[PDB]
Amino acid sequence: AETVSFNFNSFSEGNPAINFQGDVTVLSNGNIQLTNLNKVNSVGRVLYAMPVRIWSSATGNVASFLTSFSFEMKDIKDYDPADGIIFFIAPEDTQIPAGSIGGGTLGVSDTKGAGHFVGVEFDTYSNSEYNDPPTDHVGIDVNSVDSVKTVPWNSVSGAVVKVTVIYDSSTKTLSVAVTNDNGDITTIAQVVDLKAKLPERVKFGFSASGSLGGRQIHLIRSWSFTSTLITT
Amino acid sequence: AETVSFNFNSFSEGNPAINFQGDVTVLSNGNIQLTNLNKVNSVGRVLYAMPVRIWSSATGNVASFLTSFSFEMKDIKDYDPADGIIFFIAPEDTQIPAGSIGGGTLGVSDTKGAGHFVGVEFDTYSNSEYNDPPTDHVGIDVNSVDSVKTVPWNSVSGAVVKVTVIYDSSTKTLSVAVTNDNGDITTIAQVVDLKAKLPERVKFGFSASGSLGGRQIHLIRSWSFTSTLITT
Amino acid sequence: AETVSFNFNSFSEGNPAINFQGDVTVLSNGNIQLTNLNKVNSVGRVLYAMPVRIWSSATGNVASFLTSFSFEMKDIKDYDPADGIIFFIAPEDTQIPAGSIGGGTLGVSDTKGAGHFVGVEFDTYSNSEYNDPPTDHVGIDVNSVDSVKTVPWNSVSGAVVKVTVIYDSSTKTLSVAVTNDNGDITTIAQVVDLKAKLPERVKFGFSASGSLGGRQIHLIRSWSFTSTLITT
Amino acid sequence: AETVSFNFNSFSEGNPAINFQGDVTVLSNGNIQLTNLNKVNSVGRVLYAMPVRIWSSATGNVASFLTSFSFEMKDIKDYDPADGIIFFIAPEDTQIPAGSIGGGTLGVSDTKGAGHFVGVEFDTYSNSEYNDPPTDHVGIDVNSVDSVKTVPWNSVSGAVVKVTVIYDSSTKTLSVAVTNDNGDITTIAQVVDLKAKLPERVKFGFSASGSLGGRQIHLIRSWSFTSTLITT
Ligand SMILES: CC(=O)N[C@@H]1[C@@H](O)[C@H](O[C@@H]2O[C@H](CO)[C@H](O)[C@H](O)[C@H]2O)[C@@H](CO)O[C@@H]1O
Ligand SMILES: CC(=O)N[C@@H]1[C@@H](O)[C@H](O[C@@H]2O[C@H](CO)[C@H](O)[C@H](O)[C@H]2O)[C@@H](CO)O[C@@H]1O
Ligand SMILES: CC(=O)N[C@@H]1[C@@H](O)[C@H](O[C@@H]2O[C@H](CO)[C@H](O)[C@H](O)[C@H]2O)[C@@H](CO)O[C@@H]1O
Ligand SMILES: CC(=O)N[C@@H]1[C@@H](O)[C@H](O[C@@H]2O[C@H](CO)[C@H](O)[C@H](O)[C@H]2O)[C@@H](CO)O[C@@H]1O
Ligand SMILES: [Ca+2]
Ligand SMILES: [Ca+2]
Ligand SMILES: [Ca+2]
Ligand SMILES: [Ca+2]
Ligand SMILES: [Mn+2]
Ligand SMILES: [Mn+2]
Ligand SMILES: [Mn+2]
Ligand SMILES: [Mn+2]
Repeated sequence: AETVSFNFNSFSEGNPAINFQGDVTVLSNGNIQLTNLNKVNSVGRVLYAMPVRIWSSATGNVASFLTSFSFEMKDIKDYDPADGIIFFIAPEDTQIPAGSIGGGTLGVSDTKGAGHFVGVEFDTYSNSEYNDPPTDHVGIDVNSVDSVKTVPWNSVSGAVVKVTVIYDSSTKTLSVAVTNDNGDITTIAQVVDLKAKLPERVKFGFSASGSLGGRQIHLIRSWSFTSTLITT
Repeated sequence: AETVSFNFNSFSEGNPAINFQGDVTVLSNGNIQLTNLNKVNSVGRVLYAMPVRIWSSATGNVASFLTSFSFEMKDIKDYDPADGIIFFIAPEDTQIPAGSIGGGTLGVSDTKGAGHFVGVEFDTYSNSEYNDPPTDHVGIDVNSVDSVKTVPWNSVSGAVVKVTVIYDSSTKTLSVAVTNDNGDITTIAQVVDLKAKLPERVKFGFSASGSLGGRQIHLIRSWSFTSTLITT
Repeated sequence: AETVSFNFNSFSEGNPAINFQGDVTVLSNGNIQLTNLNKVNSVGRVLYAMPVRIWSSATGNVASFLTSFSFEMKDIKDYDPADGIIFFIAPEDTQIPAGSIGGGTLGVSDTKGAGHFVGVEFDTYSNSEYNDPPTDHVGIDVNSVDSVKTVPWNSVSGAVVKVTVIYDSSTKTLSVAVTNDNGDITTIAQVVDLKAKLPERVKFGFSASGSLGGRQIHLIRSWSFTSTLITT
Repeated sequence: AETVSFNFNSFSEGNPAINFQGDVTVLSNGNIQLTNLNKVNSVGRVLYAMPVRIWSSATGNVASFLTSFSFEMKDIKDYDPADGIIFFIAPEDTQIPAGSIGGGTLGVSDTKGAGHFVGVEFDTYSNSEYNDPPTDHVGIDVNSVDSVKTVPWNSVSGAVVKVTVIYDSSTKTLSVAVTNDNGDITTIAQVVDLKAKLPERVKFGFSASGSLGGRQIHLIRSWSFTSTLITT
């Protein structure tokens, strides 16, 4: 079995294991702040430096993975708390879209909301152009921010949210369990064929963004990950 | 929302929140030992005392849950390491089958391997009578120990195993992530309609068993659980 | 070469290869519980029955050794989690100090913290009388519980900790590597001359203790050992 | 704390986590064969793809590490069993020396035996030009194959050897424990200042080589590694 596993309880600038793209910043307390509160259309993304081989062309096997992380979003004054965070899986050469407008693209797609990635979003702003639900929500995105499936949710300012994600290679099911701070859990599951949507080697990470009038603190506090590919 | 959540880092024998059935015994270190090493066809089960309402007849809503626990199985001399542990969901009036032969029934079914429950088994012995796979395995059981679906696994004596289970009400998907001792993860998922297989109120718990020649240490070390039923 | 090697994956009460002193008790799962949770100044120790010859008077040779074990400490209610575990090397006639007060003496020293032994401690309580650091720590003790050298550490209740110790005869260096639950490793090393501090034949083992208000579960789960003395 | 940890029980071609350099080959059983038995001056090296940051320029902290691996060397007919294996730590841009003559350079140094690396060698051939001891031996190399310190050892054809290495940041002590096939352990320790000899980011790996007349099977069977840098 081919297994990749890591665990970050705090992050630091200068760690070869992590790739920073955009307005990312590592705070003194170990937290990663994804966007710059003073920039227009700010976009920040952090990825695990090492590419993970999620499926094999030789055997046709797809890996299963278990990951869990925790974030926090907080309101800053005079601005609309937007736009949110997205845990994504993209090709190994992934870069922030060329003329990114930040905002509702969450830093992973273009103006129409298209991109090459699969991910779980925690959207705090309703962009009608992307057919966003009228409330905050968690959604599964497959090559687009016009979510394949969404579930109502509620982002609480200053609250530490915990998430657990399991992807079963067999059923190709991606399930998410979000534990809010009030104790209640929110779940969403969807069948996604990683092998048909992504290349053999990909990179996992987080991305967040804002606009001109929408800005808020997007923090990543911890992240653990484990994937196992059955080699034959 | 109607939420039920508990967390046990250690168990104790005078806890009204726990029901002991069979040869269960609480060791001095807080662990629960499910079977009696010196009893033939030994069977032991532990259940959360309070019935959890998983579905409503009024709204037709089914609850979503997130639970994780860790156990350890260890070999004892001169005996075949058998038969295994099962995390199960059963009617609130659940009792050890009358005249249980222990062994391959895992303490939840009758001689043919039938019963009323839904669970995830960690089977360490191949019972051809229940169509068991030729290796150790994790399986999803629905009213029978002839698993609806199994995945090969490997039970390491004296190793602490961690499991995480997520059941998404919408897709009715039950997914399991088992983190072995060597870091490798094993997963299995299956669509199970709790509302059609179980009553409105059920009890969650664990069960293990042995035979005449098959006996081993079955321990439960910790258990956290959280379920949320949307009431409206 | 004169080599002594053994490996315990589980312990049992009628084993002539093991000496039990004090409140030691072997649980049904194979684990050794060093202290009695109901006794006031409780002290329990377990030693390998056979004396190991660590140095020759003939050829001034000292033995090199590689050992690794794993333990678990857990909080019990209403009591301060104290006092800790110590892996020690002592004269073959070693016995629990006469009139031992348990507590910060860790079962190996007198009231002032003096004794005849060398060992690695995993201290979970700061005894100012022994100049203990203000946090949990691992320390190297040479004839006293006022550690020659300490390193900060963190004891996690119910966590299985693994340790590996290497003593290099040439450099007389004792180095320890503690693998926390967390994945993080802690190390400490110190030059200790076994030949000048201990006699030719010694006994290896573990010891733990508690006080009136300080009590917790001290468990030893496994232990392998190999020593080689060059004879020529 | 910044921790990096991985565990390989078997290797595979096409794993992004591993860099193959030279005549390396992944056998069908999962073992890595470092040298080509049919090539003159054969050299093969395998490295962990991701650079590990061993020390910080910010806080003058150095990381501690614990690693253990197992190898096997086997005689092939008509050839001198040479030249050995070396576990090394080198700059992230490390490549096989231009114009390497294999043989006694072990694939990490030039003709004089100089290079930029720190490692532990398991030398099976006495090269007088590098002041090699007259017998097989384990040695600690610091920027040269003219070992800083060596200890006699004995390579047994077809025997699986296990090694454990601990580097304690504080004392800057590197200690090695080699468990031979017959149960006897061999140890060697040396104070090495990684911060003064190596850059902030390095790569860990293995290297082996042969000559025209000296060739043998050099295999790597498993490898686990964990390093922790105190960030603060
Ligand atoms: C100066 C100003 O008026 N700018 C806003 C833009 O910020 C706005 O874009 C959206 O803003 C919200 C937050 O208010 C979200 O971030 C959303 O994703 C953005 O699309 C655009 C469109 O409303 O219009 C005004 O210019
Ligand atoms: C004395 C002896 O040989 N008895 C065995 C039984 O223990 C055995 O029952 C099975 O035993 C295995 C372990 O070996 C499992 O526990 C299984 O569930 C049991 O059914 C029966 C049937 O094989 O036959 C021999 O008696
Ligand atoms: C009931 C109670 O308060 N008793 C305590 C003692 O337990 C205590 O002894 C020390 O206790 C700590 C744990 O809190 C360590 O075990 C220490 O080694 C013991 O000396 C004594 C002295 O502080 O006094 C109060 O009784
Ligand atoms: C055909 C033959 O005679 N070749 C040898 C060389 O192999 C030899 O090189 C050394 O070989 C030994 C093993 O016998 C080791 O691999 C050593 O490191 C090599 O230097 C050279 C020098 O002895 O000369 C003869 O050609
Ligand atoms: Ca949006
Ligand atoms: Ca079975
Ligand atoms: Ca103390
Ligand atoms: Ca040589
Ligand atoms: Mn959305
Ligand atoms: Mn089965
Ligand atoms: Mn101390
Ligand atoms: Mn050499």
